[PDB]
Amino acid sequence: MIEDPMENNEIQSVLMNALSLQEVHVSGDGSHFQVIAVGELFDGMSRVKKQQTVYGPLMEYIADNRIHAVSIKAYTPAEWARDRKLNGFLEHHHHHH
Repeated sequence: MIEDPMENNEIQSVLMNALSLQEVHVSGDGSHFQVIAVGELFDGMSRVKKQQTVYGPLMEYIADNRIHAVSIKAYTPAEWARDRKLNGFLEHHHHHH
């Protein structure tokens, strides 16, 4: 009484092992997928200090995952929509010096 294929469990296990929070979001398109960790713990941390301490653990796995583009960012639940509604996840690469 259970059947439904859907990977992304790898990045989920690595995301959780790296640093949980509450929820997970393995979004993407086809090649590059963004893994946003929902929760609150990292609700104030620096994007750098975050992605950093977040990459520290999932540094190797990704290093190899390089083959693709598995992004990661520990944010809130509303931070997502807002993020996706922003110009960073819905209009990244804007204005360059």
